[PDB]
This record gives sequence, structure tokens and C-alpha cells, in this order.
Amino acid sequence: DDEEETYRLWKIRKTIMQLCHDRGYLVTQDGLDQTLEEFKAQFGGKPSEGRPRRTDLTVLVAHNDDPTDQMFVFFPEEPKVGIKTIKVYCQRMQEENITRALIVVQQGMTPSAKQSLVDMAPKYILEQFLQQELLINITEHELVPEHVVMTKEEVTELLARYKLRENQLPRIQAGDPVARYFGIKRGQVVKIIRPSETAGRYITYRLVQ
DNA sequence: GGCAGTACTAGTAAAGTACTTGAGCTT
Repeated sequence: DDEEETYRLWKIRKTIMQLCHDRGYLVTQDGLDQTLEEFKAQFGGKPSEGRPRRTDLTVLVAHNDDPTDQMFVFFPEEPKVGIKTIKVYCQRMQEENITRALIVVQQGMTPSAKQSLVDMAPKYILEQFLQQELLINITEHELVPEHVVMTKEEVTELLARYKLRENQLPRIQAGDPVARYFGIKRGQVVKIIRPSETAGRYITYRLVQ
């Protein structure tokens, strides 16, 4: 029902605000924590023939270092999406000059649309998110340790300390849901901090390939 | 004384996985 659908959209928006917060983009403390009834009073209850149409849930956010980069979050209204639709989205992207955006897909993507997401690396990068993947925050699960995406200088000092080539580190594939969660690209290194029952804390470094 | 036939001696035929493949559905 519209109560269930609205509750889903609340989960999704909140989880995407946690996404946006973990990537270092400016988020007010209210944007992270919205009680369901405050969200409903804002966006008006029922989606079906209702106030939220899945449009105006779109999100624009700015980076802490520079305001220019920003970001974007689309919510498509179609069950499945295609090259023409994404092409409209990238038209809005080039209209606003914002480089980075997301897409929350209700069901699936035609493979030509995925390939069309991989087509253009430099101009605009788009990341497919399924609707369910944002219905839960996996970083807050007990098994998933704290991840910290390392800057290039910290990576250089790291490889200087242990005298390591980049190939000799353990790896984490770019299709890993956590790597998606932080929006990580090939060649970056992630710093996992996990508690151990021998030392009490242990640091892993996973190269992204 | 010669020819034919027979015999003997010397070559000679549970489950579980990955992988692939065919079909079925879409730009």
C-alpha cells in the first residue's frame, strides 16, 4: 500500500543521506535524521496519485572541500530504464554542469543502459543502485568493519613504510557492495579497521581492482 | 619326381563441479 511504499521511500532517502554523509558531502544533521512523520509531512503521504511522484525526491548535495562538485540522486519513475531515459538524465547533468550522479532503480536495467553507464568515464559518472540495496545500510551491520577511503598521500606513505608495490596488497573488487557504498574506483586503497580478539584492533589495506 | 595339402612357427589385433551450448527476450 501507499503506507508501505512511503515507508520504503523513507528508508531509501535516509540511506542515501547516509551515503552522501559517508562520502564527505555536506549534510545538515536534520537531513540524516528525519522521523517518518516529519518526512511524510514534508513530501505529503501517499505516492499513488499522491504528492511524491518519485520526482522531487531527487537530491542535490555539495562537497565539503569545494561546493562546485556537488552530486545528484535521481529516482526514476519507470520499473525498468533505458538508454533514452538515462540520456535525458545526462542532459540534465550537462545542463547543471554537475559531474557526479546516482540512479535508484526499482527493478533492473537493460544491458545497453549499463554499457551506456560505462561508456562515458570522464564527463559524467553514473552508478546503478537497486532499490533494495538502499533499503538497508550495510555499513551498520556487525560483520562489516569500518571502512576509510585513503587519500593518495596516505597511500604513498603506506607503500613507503612497508616498502610495498601496489600489486602486493590484498584486493577488493569494484563490484563489492561496500565499494559501491563509498563510490570507489580502480586504483584506490581502502583502510579497514576491525577489532580482533588477539590484538584488539587490526588494520587491513585493500587495493581496489 | 612333382604337386598339393596339412601342420607348425612367426608376425600381429556417487556428487559435484565447471564448461559449453542453445534458446529465449529484448533495442
